[PDB]
Amino acid sequence: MQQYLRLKAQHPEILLFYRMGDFYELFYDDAKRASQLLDISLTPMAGIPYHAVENYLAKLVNQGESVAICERKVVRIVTPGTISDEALLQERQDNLLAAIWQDSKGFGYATLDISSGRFRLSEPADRETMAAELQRTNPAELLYAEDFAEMSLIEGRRGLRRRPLWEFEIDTARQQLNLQFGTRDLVGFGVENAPRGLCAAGCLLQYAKDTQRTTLPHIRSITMEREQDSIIMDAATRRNLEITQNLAGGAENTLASVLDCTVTPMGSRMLKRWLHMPVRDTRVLLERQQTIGALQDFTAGLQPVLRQVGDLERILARLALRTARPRDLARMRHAFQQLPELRAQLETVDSAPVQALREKMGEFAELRDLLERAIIDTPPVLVRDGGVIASGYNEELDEWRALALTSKGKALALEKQLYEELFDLLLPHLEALQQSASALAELDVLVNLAERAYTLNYTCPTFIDKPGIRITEGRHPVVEQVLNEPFIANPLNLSPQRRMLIITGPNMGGKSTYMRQTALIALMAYIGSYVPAQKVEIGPIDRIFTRVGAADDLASGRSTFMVEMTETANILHNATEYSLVLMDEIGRGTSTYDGLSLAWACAENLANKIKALTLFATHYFELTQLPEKMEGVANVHLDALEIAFMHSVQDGAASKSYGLAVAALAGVPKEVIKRARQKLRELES
Amino acid sequence: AHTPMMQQYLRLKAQHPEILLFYRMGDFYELFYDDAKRASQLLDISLTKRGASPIPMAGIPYHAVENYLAKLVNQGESVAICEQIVERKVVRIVTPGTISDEALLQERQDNLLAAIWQDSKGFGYATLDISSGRFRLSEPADRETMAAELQRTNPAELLYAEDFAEMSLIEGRRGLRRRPLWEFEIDTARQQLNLQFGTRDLVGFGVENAPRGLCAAGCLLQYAKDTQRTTLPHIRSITMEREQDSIIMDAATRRNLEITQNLAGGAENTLASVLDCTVTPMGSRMLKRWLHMPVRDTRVLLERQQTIGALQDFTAGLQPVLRQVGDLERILARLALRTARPRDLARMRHAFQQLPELRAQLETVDSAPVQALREKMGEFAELRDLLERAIIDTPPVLVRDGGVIASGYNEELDEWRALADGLTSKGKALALEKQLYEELFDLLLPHLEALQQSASALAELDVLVNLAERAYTLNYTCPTFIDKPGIRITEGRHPVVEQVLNEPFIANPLNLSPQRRMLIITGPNMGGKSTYMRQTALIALMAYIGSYVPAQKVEIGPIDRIFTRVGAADDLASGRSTFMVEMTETANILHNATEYSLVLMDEIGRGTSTYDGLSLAWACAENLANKIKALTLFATHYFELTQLPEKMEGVANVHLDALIAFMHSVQDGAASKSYGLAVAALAGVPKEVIKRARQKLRELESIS
Ligand SMILES: Nc1ncnc2c1ncn2[C@@H]1O[C@H](COP(=O)(O)OP(=O)(O)OP(=O)(O)O)[C@@H](O)[C@H]1O
Ligand SMILES: Nc1ncnc2c1ncn2[C@@H]1O[C@H](COP(=O)(O)OP(=O)(O)O)[C@@H](O)[C@H]1O
Ligand SMILES: [Mg+2]
Ligand SMILES: [Mg+2]
Repeated sequence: MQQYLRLKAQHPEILLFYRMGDFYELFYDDAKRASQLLDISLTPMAGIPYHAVENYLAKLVNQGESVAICERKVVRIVTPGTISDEALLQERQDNLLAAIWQDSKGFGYATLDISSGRFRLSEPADRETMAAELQRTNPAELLYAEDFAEMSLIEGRRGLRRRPLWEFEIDTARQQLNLQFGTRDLVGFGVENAPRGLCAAGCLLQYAKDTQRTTLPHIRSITMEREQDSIIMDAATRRNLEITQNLAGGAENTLASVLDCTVTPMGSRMLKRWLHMPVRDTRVLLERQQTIGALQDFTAGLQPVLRQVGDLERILARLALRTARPRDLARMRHAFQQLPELRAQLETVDSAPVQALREKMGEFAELRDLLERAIIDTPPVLVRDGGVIASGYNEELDEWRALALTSKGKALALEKQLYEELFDLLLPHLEALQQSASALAELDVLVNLAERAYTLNYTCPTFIDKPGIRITEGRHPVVEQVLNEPFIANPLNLSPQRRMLIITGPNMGGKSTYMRQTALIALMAYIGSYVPAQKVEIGPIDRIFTRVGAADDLASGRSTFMVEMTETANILHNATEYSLVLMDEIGRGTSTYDGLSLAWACAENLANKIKALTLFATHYFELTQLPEKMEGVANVHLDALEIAFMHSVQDGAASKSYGLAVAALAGVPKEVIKRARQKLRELES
Repeated sequence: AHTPMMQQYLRLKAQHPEILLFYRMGDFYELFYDDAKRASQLLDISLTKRGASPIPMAGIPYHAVENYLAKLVNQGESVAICEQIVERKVVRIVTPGTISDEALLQERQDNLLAAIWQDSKGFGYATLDISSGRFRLSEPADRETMAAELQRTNPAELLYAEDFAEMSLIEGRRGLRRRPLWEFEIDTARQQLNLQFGTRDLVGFGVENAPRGLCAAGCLLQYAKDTQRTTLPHIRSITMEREQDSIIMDAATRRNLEITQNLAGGAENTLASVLDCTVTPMGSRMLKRWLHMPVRDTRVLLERQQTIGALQDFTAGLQPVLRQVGDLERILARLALRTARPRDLARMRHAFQQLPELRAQLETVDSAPVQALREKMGEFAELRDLLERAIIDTPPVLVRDGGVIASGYNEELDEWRALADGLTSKGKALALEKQLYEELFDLLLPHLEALQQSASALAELDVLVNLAERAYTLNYTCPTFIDKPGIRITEGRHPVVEQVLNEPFIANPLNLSPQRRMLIITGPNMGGKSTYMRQTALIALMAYIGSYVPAQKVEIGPIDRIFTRVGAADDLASGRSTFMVEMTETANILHNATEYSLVLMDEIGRGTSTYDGLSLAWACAENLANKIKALTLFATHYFELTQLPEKMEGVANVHLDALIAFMHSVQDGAASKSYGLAVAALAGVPKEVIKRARQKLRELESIS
């Protein structure tokens, strides 16, 4: 098997499936590794059946192992982060391939999603910023330089690939990006000025082309992300707020669950991206609020029609690579048929953004006519053994079928030839189809947000020039849905005159909920959707900081005081007058004298020098003295009556938080409580 | 009104009112009317319409049916599949609780179908595994006990009474099915179980005495029988479970110890990750079950400890041969239900070939338990012989069109295959092949009782060989048992932290006795106090599973229950603040504690005003030592608590120390300072902030 060895030499570290007869067979060391990973029988030869190759590949991709498929040439390389096929891919989640580079100046980062074609680059300078980017992106595959100095960040990620220095060279990168984009200058894209990002991008493009083994028609643009453009949240802040996953790792009880009712899969993925990155620019937000208001009345008619369209973004990418299935094309014909009705309903409503969206969608009538002649309504799964081309598209194919094994073979050859030509006719308009899919996806997200607003009484928010937040009748999006009992509503007022509020309250009195609600409303205003309150006035916000969830991590090697203290440090170092900080009790883990001393100091610094908008929850009642000392801090108290909880914020400072009464509600035995009351009376005495 | 074919669909739908029906027409499975609309939303499929007396139609192809079924099962939706015999009958119902097919199932996880029945006397519960054949019964009288049992079992599908009072426990669970009261009947249940297990009385099983359990079990067996649509040969026994037999762990305790999943829901950094590297899938699941339930009886543990010692030398030879056997338990269940694919029969031939070599290595080793495991496994040479003649080494995936039968298993099939090689002959060859495949199922069925026993032994051997290899690599030692409850540990190391820490791990000894039941542990922050308390619990659970333990020598007294109160969390859904979640856990310990139990408590009184927290802790400690009299480890940062041992009998103070550089050594005495500000500086708090904090602490102490 010298031929296997020579091909293996080309790809030494990647498992190779060699197609012999009807099976793909690994050999030698690869067979041993495969038998352990896929539980196959190690006869050294290990075999995978041709029909179920996708199922096995899915297991290897989850593991992170690259596979090379050989039909002799290697047609393609399948890797985590570079997969276009439906079975490996996830309906409501996306795969990102990333490259990281380190220079003396700083870090360079690039991310490409193969199916959407979205290419983004950035240059994080601090070590901390790179970590936050790595977490939000969650790249499936990371390509890194051999000399990377800090390998602490890269080791956790799955599918790491080590890269040689020559690939990251800047001069080759500028030339390569220019050829694919087709622009002599990257100045129009805006990526020409920053060298480190371009180096990472050149490597990513080179690797992607190598794995795909074909031209990439879909990628036509590159973009740069900057800190001024979006609100910044550290990974700890993101997890505590539970935007897409709860603290225990589950889908339910999340802001996404309340707001995601989208009919199409592409809408769902897009909503999550919008939720993760709040957009600071007021102009895009104003257009979004207006489109939502216009379509609120017509939402019911549009939701059934949109569902039929389905996800087209993925289908277009498969068409670009010429791997599209017969079923994929048929789903597209159905989507085109839905486009005329959508346009008619959209024409009646009159608003400038909505009309533009209607124009972007298009009708593509000529293409639909071609598909209706070209494809049968029920399509056989395999083109290789299928009657996918319908009768009447081609006179010759019909003649061969009527003549009907030479006739069958000729017909089969003709059918495949016609199928390939079909890709060619559809290719000239591929940019137009790609533009439409983006427009339809935006519509689904916007219609869904409108329906939710009507059902749950949401209200549009108003932006202001100075940074401040004012709310009337505020209701938490998640807790209100969960509690059967009526959710009491709490107002909020924050201004440069009153930046900080110290919330002191009885246990189980609603203090944590009030703080989580304020942050969640601000994230919603900046995604441009409606806010659950009677009136919202919101200023500019650069960053959101949350210190609400307490845990100690063994993998981190950190105790609970340590995890809490690390988070306080990030806030003190990176806070800005624009950012909003909400924090829970400080020094809970350690002894009382130390905890009070540390908390008084952190609060004084945040009010006096950082000047950020802040909400502070304290069980230490000495801290209520601090608002008197410093301007810009005020006291607000949640209230409860004995025990029954009012759940309503009032001005003033709470005293005598009750723990023993809460313990009785918990079920602690009465005799234990009786001794405790006696002990407490002694301690106070 | 409707067309005649449409009428036939309507009649079948009438039989099954609330479950989606896949009607197979031509090469596609089609759903109609309301079913089509629901399927299109759930399976993301098109909703075309065909016109007859405006019919909604949704279609899925035959090849992708398996992929589609998986999506519905994970969702929790039952599907009924109908194939035309002309008349059509529902061949099977696929439901979340019972799955026999490989794709829907997970290799290292198992599916439990459960029934809960409620009566004034007490709750009744039963659980059935469709693949293992394991049937278990229970009667947990307390509401708390039922909830903990439900969490450990985690049933995929739960069947409940229409009038069940405690709907909340049922709420929050996937797959709930409401059931009519007539099915949960005691007199009928006794008759049904007796027919299935072949016993006139249930006394031998020991389930005859329990009335509530019998009713729940009767509903489960009947439901399983209908969904499958065939006799279930594999279930052969029902076993009562009792509180005395196994150590009892509350649901919060299992999460804090992180035996199989971490606080954030991930496999990494768990005791199972450190202790599990088992070659076979069946072994991995068995170890997880053993880890969840620790066996109180000393005699079973002693047989296990001996086996681990005997095979430590021979583990390297045994590990490769075991991997080749792989999973046979699941393959056996499919053979019993007659749903097995041609590949599964070929996989079986491979495992039988591995049994002879394994026996030779085992024979030389001379230990009484080891010899017993070897005899149970058997060789099964005859089964291997017929399988080898029957199947080609490479087997085509589909029986319907296949060369799966090898030449010579049947002379007649060979004659047809040759004639076809030389449609009518090909069809006859295919028809004969299907008949032969069914006959092969019949030949293997009589030996099913033996094969099931063999599979259990191989799974047991694999857990044991893996435990022995791990013991040599990480230097584990066997523990010893004493009649009076007590804990004696020398040079103990936490299993998980030591593996993940690059630096060397300091080792700490421990002594707990009836004379000194409660130890109060006080130390500086980042000083190792929490790791030590977790270390004691993990060694105890490992001793009771019979594995070697990570310490130089361990002496252990009997323990009825383990209580863990560590970690801080709040549940927005259950509407409890952190202080309440902690207090609910403390209340469970005070109410259910016994002298034999072990209590580990971490920082009780956090999350509330200091005076209140201290008072609650003083009372909880005093009550536990004076009345409950259980072994207690109490981590704390309140230094008033250290004065208590002088006041009461059985209480001692032990302190971890650090000079900040952390020594990490446990020594007798009480530690005065927690050193919080210095730990903050290590974290990265800005120096100016630390300097202000130091000034404040000095001011507070000076005033006092
Ligand atoms: N015996 C030991 N040898 C080496 N390292 C140890 C030892 N004990 C603990 N450590 C390390 O020290 C760290 C202390 O963790 P742990 O959470 O137990 O401290 P702690 O006392 O709980 O701190 P805090 O009270 O501030 O939460 C752990 O991450 C562990 O890795
Ligand atoms: N405004 C409110 N109206 C109704 N229920 C509320 C309100 N605020 C909080 N709750 C409920 O009270 C519980 C306790 O509030 P929480 O803030 O968690 O306690 P704590 O203030 O001690 O942190 C929450 O789980 C929530 O379900
Ligand atoms: Mg809270
Ligand atoms: Mg701790």
